[PDB]
Amino acid sequence: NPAFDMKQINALNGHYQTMIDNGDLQCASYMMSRGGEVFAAESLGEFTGGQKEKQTFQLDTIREIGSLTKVFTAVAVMQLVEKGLLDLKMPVKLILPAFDKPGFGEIKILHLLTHTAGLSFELDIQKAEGIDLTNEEEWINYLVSTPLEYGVDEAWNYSRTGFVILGIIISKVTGVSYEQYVTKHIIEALGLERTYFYVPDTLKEEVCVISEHECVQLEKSHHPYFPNKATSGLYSSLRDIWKLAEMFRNKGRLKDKKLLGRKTVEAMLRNQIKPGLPFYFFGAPREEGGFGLGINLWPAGDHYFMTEGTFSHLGMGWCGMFSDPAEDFTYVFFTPISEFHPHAVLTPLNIVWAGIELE
Repeated sequence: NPAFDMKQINALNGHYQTMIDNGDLQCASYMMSRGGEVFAAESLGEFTGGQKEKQTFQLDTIREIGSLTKVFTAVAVMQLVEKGLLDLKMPVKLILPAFDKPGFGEIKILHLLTHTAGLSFELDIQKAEGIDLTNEEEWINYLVSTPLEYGVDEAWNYSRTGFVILGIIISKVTGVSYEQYVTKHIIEALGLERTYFYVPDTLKEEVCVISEHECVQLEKSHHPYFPNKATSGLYSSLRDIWKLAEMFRNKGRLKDKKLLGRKTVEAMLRNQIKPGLPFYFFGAPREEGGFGLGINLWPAGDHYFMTEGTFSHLGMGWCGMFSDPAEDFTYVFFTPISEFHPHAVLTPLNIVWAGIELE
């Protein structure tokens, strides 16, 4: 009825379990659905941050989603476009007057959402002495004192700072904090039950941590060097990231809950990058690839088994959200691991899509 070859579930479980058994990572979990109905989900392994004995990784374990936070930021921006409070062709300087200067004055909201604003990947916090980088105005002023790496619409260059700026813009036009906005209008609005910018004290013991850094950050109430958590920092769960992916696949709604109109989602899932633009990632050139309004359209097609049109975002940590509208199919996963490893993060997608059968 899901029309899925369950021998591929056995293969998927053994793949993750083998990496766990060999010490490549501590734990892994996944959730997969057809037509909005989860038919396979599993959690494997155990976790420890180093300070207590290993704990079983469960399907409802809370885990930081890293880069996947940017997808929440993208939805928030687009909700404000639906309200008429933002237009993607607005120059950033219209909202943040510090951008009213050469170079920065050409950046439009659309550029930030598509990683084409010319911003570098990161800001060097080591050179911000005497600046409180958790203060919005001090962070913006530091940002605009640092040279742009490219002009606008010259390159796709994945940028953390682009989405911090989007968080500030969200706060400025709504009159609440970025986190308050997303919590009300996306997290609560979609019925996400284990998703938090800051995990309640009573639930912190149910959070997967695999390193000293993660333990320390779980106890903090702010991001260490950004004024918001719009680029990274959300904690979530499989089911909640599954709901987010399904919301996109269903073009903006999940049963009775509606976050976006269908025409808005169609725009978000359409390639927005000028063809021929070079792609850079963390300094290195990357294969061209479609990119939507904060949503990745690669990997898809080509030698992958995911159908062209599959949309996704990976999250540092690592985790991932993949949804293939042509097969009514969604796969979300957590592979907590200290360093990206394609055998853990990407190769399992082959196993999964190879099990899809004709409905």
